[PDB]
Order: sequence, then structure tokens, then C-alpha cells
Amino acid sequence: CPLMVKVLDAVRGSPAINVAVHVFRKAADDTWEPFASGKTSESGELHGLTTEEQFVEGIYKVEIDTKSYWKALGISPFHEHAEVVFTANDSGPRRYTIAALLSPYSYSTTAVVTN
Amino acid sequence: CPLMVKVLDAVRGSPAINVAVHVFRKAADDTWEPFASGKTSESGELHGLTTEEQFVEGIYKVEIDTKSYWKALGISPFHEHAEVVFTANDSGPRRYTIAALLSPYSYSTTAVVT
Amino acid sequence: CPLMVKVLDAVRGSPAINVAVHVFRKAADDTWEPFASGKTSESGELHGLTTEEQFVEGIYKVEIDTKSYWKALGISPFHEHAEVVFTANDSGPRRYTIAALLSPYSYSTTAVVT
Amino acid sequence: CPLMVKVLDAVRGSPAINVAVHVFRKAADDTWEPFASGKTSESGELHGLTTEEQFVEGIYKVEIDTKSYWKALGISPFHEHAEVVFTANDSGPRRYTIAALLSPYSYSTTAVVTN
Ligand SMILES: O=C(O)c1cccc2c1Oc1c(C(=O)O)cccc1N2c1cccc(C(F)(F)F)c1
Repeated sequence: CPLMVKVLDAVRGSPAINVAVHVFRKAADDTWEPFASGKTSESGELHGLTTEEQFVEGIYKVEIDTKSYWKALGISPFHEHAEVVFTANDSGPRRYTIAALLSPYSYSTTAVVTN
Repeated sequence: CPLMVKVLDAVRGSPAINVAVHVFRKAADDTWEPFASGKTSESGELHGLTTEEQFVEGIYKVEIDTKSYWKALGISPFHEHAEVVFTANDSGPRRYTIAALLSPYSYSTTAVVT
Repeated sequence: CPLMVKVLDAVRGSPAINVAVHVFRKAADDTWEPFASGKTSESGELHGLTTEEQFVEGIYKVEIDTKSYWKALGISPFHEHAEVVFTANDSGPRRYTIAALLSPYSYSTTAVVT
Repeated sequence: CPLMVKVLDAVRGSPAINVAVHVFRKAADDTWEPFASGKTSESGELHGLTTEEQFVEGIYKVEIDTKSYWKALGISPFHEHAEVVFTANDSGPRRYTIAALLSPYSYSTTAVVTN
């Protein structure tokens, strides 16, 4: 599991469950092509997005559908979604954990990179 | 204005208005003595807490009454309040801006020293 | 100033100066077309990006070139840039302030709509 | 494990290791009495601070010694430490995870509460 996503809810003090996540990889023509997708579990985590063999060097975009999350809770959020863009495995295979803390008008994202 | 406080509401996307703020300075006996206090304005800011002459080197604590803020909005918050403890260096001309972003179960605080 | 951008540096406790910011508006064909751009001032702010007449309802993207900022400081950052995508409602008098707090491997963004 | 602490480093993109944490409980005389303490592990976590039997209702303060952490890395931080104050178990036993994201001049803390 080289890529993991963790989403938390800052308003309810709980994991953000059933949040849709789409991952894209920048193609040779500067276009974003679908790479993987899924929904966060009851623990607010999403594992098994890819494998070490498939997760090659490149620029990846992790899109978290925050809008749908807040709408489902009856809250009108500011952002359409939260995006995290980064170059991965540029100096060898690494394990990436992308974390996001969500609020209606704000969000924070941090990355923990392991070797 | 050597010391300024700015509070924002992450749930409503607006300044946090009428939030009580208490500032304390560590005394010679490791005790926290009242230094200044006030409430944030409509812009979520609090200015005029002290002057350059009074704001001497020392350890200060800025306490933001976040609990009362959320209660007034009908939200049960996690924290009793938010505290920011820092040392004023006073090594050259310096203004301190303490900013806090509030959510019911989370808050972030940052300091901008210019 | 219907739209304002504020960027802070969480590592140095100062405004993030000379940070490139590009704003885009979603076109009729789901494409992002250039809308406005600039660089943050010494106060870490960027004003005068647009006017009320030009800032119509739509989906906008504010892209902050964080990578170049950290590289200039000799720090290898994680993100390529920071993006803020939002819908301008235009339901009554509204000013939008997009704030970003930057760290090498993390950033927070908040919107204050008044 | 009713009380857990997780600390991350926003500058290095890694867990904050060996960070001293002190927990206090408000006594009958408005005084803070020592409750438990420890240091974060290599995963930036601190478990086994207390047990369900000992963790009774009350106001607790979790103090994270952030200053020593940054000093050890050669960075002059702004805060003396990070404090998290909250009432616990007021409506029954709960599990609390206190998370902190650290930067030299900024920190964020969030709580995840489970039943
Ligand atoms: O493990 C836990 O029990 C755990 C409990 C609560 C929260 C987190 C937890 O794990 C992690 C891990 C990890 O476990 O390897 C790695 C990165 C982020 C998080 N994570 C997280 C998510 C969003 C924001 C923040 C932060 F803002 F507080 F930093 C931290």
C-alpha cells in the first residue's frame, strides 16, 4: 500500500466516512488521466488504491469530493473539492499518506512520506 | 500595536466576532498574572491590548474563549478554550499577530512576526 | 476588491512574499481559462485581481505556486502548488478573501466571505 | 486505550518522534495535577497513557513540548508548547485521539472522539 488517504471531519470530531476520492496521473500530453478511485471507510481511510508496480514516478493529483460530503450533512461548503498535487517516487519508491482535515470553509492537508 | 489577535470561523467562513480574549504574563513566581483582555470586533480582530512600553520581554499566554463562542451558536465544542503560549524576544522592531482559525473539534493558530 | 488573496509562511512566521498566484474561471466547455494573476506583496497579500463587474457567477480556481516559493528558500516541498476551487454565489454583497498558510509538507486554506 | 496522542511534523512530512507529552487533570481546587506523561514513538504516537477505570470525568490538559522538538532540529519555534484543554467523559466513557500538526510558527490540533 504505497498510497493511502485519511480524511477527518473538524466539525464533528470524527473520520469523514464515504468521501469519494479520485486519483489522476499526469500523462505525456499534460492531461490528467484516471489512475484510481474509491470511498473512505468508516475509519475515514482509503487503502488499496494502487500497488508498488503500478505506482511509478510521475505527477499525481488526489481529488477529494468534499462538497458532496458537506451537502449530505446539510451544510453549504465553500470549496468544490480539495486537490492535492505532488510528484511521486522521483528518487525511488516511497509510501505516501495524504491526510485532510475538513471544515465547511477551510481544509488542511498534510503528507507523511516514508521510505 | 505590538500585539494583535485575529480570530476566524472555519464553519461559517467569517470573522469570529465578540470572542473573549485574555492575555497573561508569567510573573517572577511562575504564576500567570492578568495583562490585558478584550473582545474581537466585527472584523474578528482585537487591537490596542498593550503598548510598546508595557510589552516587555517575557512569557505570555493568550487565551481565547472558544467554548462560549460555539455555545452561542448552538454547537457543542471540544475544547474549553484555545491557548497560545510564547516568548516575546524583543530583539529588534517587532509586531506580533496571533491568528486562530476555529472549528468545533479543531483549531489552528499561527503567529506572524514582522 | 471582490477577491483578495493572503498567503502566510508557517515556517518563518511571516507573510509569504512574491508568491505567484493565477486565477482561472471555468469556461462553457469545462475548460479553465486565465482570469487574473499576480504576485503577493510584502504583506503577503494580492489585491486588485478583478472588479465587481468582471467577477461574475461561476466556478473559479485560485492556484498558488508554492513550489517555487519553497525552492527559493532552499526547501524541497511536497506539493506542486496549492489549489482552491470554489463557486462564486453572488447572492448579495460579498467580498472573498482566500487565505493560505504554507508549510513544506502541508498547507491550510480558508475562505472568509463578508 | 481511552486516550491517544498523535503528532506530525509539517516541515519534514513525518511523524514527530520523541516529543514529550504531559497530561494533567483539574483537581478539586482548580489546580492542575499530574495525570500521565510519555514520549511519542517512531510512529509519532503515544498510547497507554491511562486506563478506562482511571480516566474519569473531568477537565484534562494535554501539553505537548513542541519547543524542545524544534530546538533539537535547529529551528527557533514561536510557541513554548501546545496545549489542548477539554472536558472528558461528561456523558459517559469515550475514546479520545488528540492529533497535532506542527510547524515552527503554527500548529493545528484536532480531536477524534469515539463511542
Ligand atoms: O493513526 C491514528 O490513530 C490517527 C488518528 C487521527 C488522525 C490521524 C491518524 O493517523 C495518521 C497517520 C498514520 O496513522 O500513520 C498518518 C498521517 C495522518 C494521520 N491522521 C491525521 C489525519 C488528518 C489530520 C491530521 C493532523 F492534522 F492532525 F495532523 C492527522
